[PDB]
Parts: sequence; C-alpha cells; structure tokens
Amino acid sequence: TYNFLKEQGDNRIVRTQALPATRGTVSDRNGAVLALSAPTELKRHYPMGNLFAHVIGFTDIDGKGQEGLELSLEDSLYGEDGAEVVLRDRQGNIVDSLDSPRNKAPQNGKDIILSLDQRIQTLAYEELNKAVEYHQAKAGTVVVLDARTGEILALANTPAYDPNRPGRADSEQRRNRAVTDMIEPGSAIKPFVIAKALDAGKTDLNERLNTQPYKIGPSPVRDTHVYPSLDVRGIMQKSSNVGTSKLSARFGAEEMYDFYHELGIGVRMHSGFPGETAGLLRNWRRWRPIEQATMSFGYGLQLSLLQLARAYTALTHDGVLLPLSFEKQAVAPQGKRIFKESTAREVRNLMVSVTEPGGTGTAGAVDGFDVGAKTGTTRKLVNGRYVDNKHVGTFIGFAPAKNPRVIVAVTIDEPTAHGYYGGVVAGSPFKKIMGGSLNILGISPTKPLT
Repeated sequence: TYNFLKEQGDNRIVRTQALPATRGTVSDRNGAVLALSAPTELKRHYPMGNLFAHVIGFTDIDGKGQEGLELSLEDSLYGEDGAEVVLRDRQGNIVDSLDSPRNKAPQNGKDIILSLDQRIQTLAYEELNKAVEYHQAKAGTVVVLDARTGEILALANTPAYDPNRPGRADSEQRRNRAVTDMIEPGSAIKPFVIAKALDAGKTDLNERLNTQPYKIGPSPVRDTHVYPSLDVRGIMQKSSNVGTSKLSARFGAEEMYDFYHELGIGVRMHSGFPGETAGLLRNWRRWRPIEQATMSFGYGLQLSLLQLARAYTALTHDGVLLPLSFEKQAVAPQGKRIFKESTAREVRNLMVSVTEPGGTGTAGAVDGFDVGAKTGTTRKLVNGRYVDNKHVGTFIGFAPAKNPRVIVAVTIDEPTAHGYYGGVVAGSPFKKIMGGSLNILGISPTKPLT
C-alpha cells in the first residue's frame, strides 16, 4: 500500500535521480543557432558542423566545456543540475516520489549571442580553404573584425574538425591558430612605426629621407630595390625597410618598447578565448640598434593574428585601440588612445597606396573601394630557428579606407604551390572575403565599378 514507509528490498530501491540542467545555447549575432543541447542526460549539437569549430570548441561526455568558448564560458553556460529522491523497482519504474530537502529543480544555463556573423563566417571559411588547397599550404587563418566596434565578425582556421565528433580530431586540427599561435608580423607592423613618427612630429608629409641601404655597424639594412629617397607615402607604398627603420631610429629603445607594448605586443590579450599566446616582446634593456631596426620591419617580435587584427583598430577607430569582443555589443567599448584622430586619418590615406598601381599589395584591391593594406612573407620559425622550404604569408587591411567598417586579416602557412608572397597567396582570399563582407553588410561603393 504505502511503499514509501517500507524497508528497501530487491523491488523497492531509494534512488537519487538527476534532473539535468539545459546547457546555454550559442547563437550568431542574428539569431542563428550554433550550439544547443538535446535529451538522449543531455547531448550537445552543433547544427553548422565544422563552421565555428575553433571558436565554440566542444564539451566532454559529461557536458563540461573542454575547448573554445565551451570551456571559457563554462560557468554561465552549464547552469545547475537538480535532483529528486524516488522509490524505484528493479525494472526502473518510479513507484514513489519522496519528500526530501534534496529535491531541487534544475537552473538552465545562460544563453550567449556571439558577435560573429554566419554569413561572413561562411564566406571566410570557403575562401580560406580555397586558398589553402590551391597553394597546397599546411594551414591558414582568417579574422574579420568590425573596424568601429572591435567585434569579431568571423574567425576560422584550417585544418578544422567536426565538433560533433571531436574524438578523431588531431591536436593540429583542434588548435585555434588565430589565438594560440604567434607569428612575425613582417611588413604588417610598418604602418604603426610610420604613424608613431608622424604622431610625435618626428616627421611629416613632405620630408624626403635618404633611403639608400646602410649599415648598423656590421649588419646591413637594405630594401628589395635601391630607392635613393622617398617621402612618407613612398615608404608606405614601397614597404621600405630602410625608411621604416630610420623613422623608428628617431625614438629611444624604451619609447619604441612602450609603444609595441601599448599595441598589445608581448602580453596576453585576455579576449576571453582559452589558450591565448603571450607573443614575444624582448625587454628593451637588451636591444642593440640593429634589433630596434629589424623590429621596426616586424622581425624579432611576435603576436597572434587576432592581436595583429586588434592593433589595426588603432588605425581604423581614429587612433583609439579597441579591446576585441566575441559577444554581441550594443555599442563600441571604450578604448585606449594610441594616436591622434588627425594622424590615424592621414595614415589610412597613406595605406591606400599599397593596393593601387605602384604599391606592394595590388592583389588585395577591391572593386569599387579604397583599401588600405599591408602584406608580406616571413621565413617560418620552428623553435627559435629557421627552416628551409617554409614560409608564412600574411595580408591585412580595411575598407572603405576613408571611413572603415571591416578589417580582414589572412595568413597562409607553408604555401607549397603557385607562389610564396603574401600579396598573392593571402591577397586573393583577402580580396574575396573583403568584397563579400562589404556586400553582406550593405556598404555602398565609394567609386564606380571598373
């Protein structure tokens, strides 16, 4: 009759039964579901497969975050499991619900709206893969940012994996390269050096400097071609190592160090993503003049592609460096003033000349727009030393150049076929991703289509 009152037997077993919380859902900025849980316990589903593989990561068999945003957001995503005490029989039938202070309802996890746009993510995914496959590269990465808010609109690496089946996935497939890997920025750092020299009035628009190759003691500093003299525009346009290192040489070692530091080089971003690289910025007290010089053209210091993309917000957001967001923002976060509005505006105008006839990155030109960009290729560093065959090409820029809306950054790792230069290998995916992104965002061309 009253089973609850009786001694336990083989046919009446007191059981504490889990009432599992529903894990938070992850969405794109427009409402599209990217991660959700379904009963089986609960099971995690990524409807879009490998598209947001690195950003979102995965959970373990117990519904705990293991990698990506699943790991770093674990606290608000999980919720709180509930429980109830029941009397069951040997088949598992609930015979009685038992009075207990242990009976608790579950609290579902909190839902997250990412700042990322699946339209832009798709476009970045497809073009990245096309470039990697064509150039027979080992790997690649793309970051797309909102140039005014610092919101991440897209972030993909290849090779990737299906987060619905993370068990077969390699270490190399699982690595979120945009956030975990530091690279030499090479030519990509140059606009910052030029911007600094302009900002502090160490140079101006119409100074012509001697850009002949020279020596810092024994070690030579040269360009690809001899340019007797160039103005600041020429230095930008031709990506002159000589002009850049000379401009940098007008500041002390400490002052250049503080600057690279304020740009985010050599510390963790604290973006909220797990496994962030700290990068590399050697203590200024150890710099010789040659080292200051090679740093000025992007050797001897390192940062992730995500850090590089972020530094570009100082150029696009009128001299104010923005923190990045993976979460949808109502409004631009407060940033840190790096250059005057006046300087950034001038420097954006200068960078347009790298993508026009005469510049070093004409392949990143987008029909109907002025694009400011830099591009280059460095030899790959494998444990503080160089390999033989192996290069890393990068292309980064923004549009519309006068009033920027989008930053796109692409890196291609170990291209093997059909070129080595960043301007070609990372330039076409840049071009397609940029143009597609401007179109998705409803941004009007500023000049007629050729």
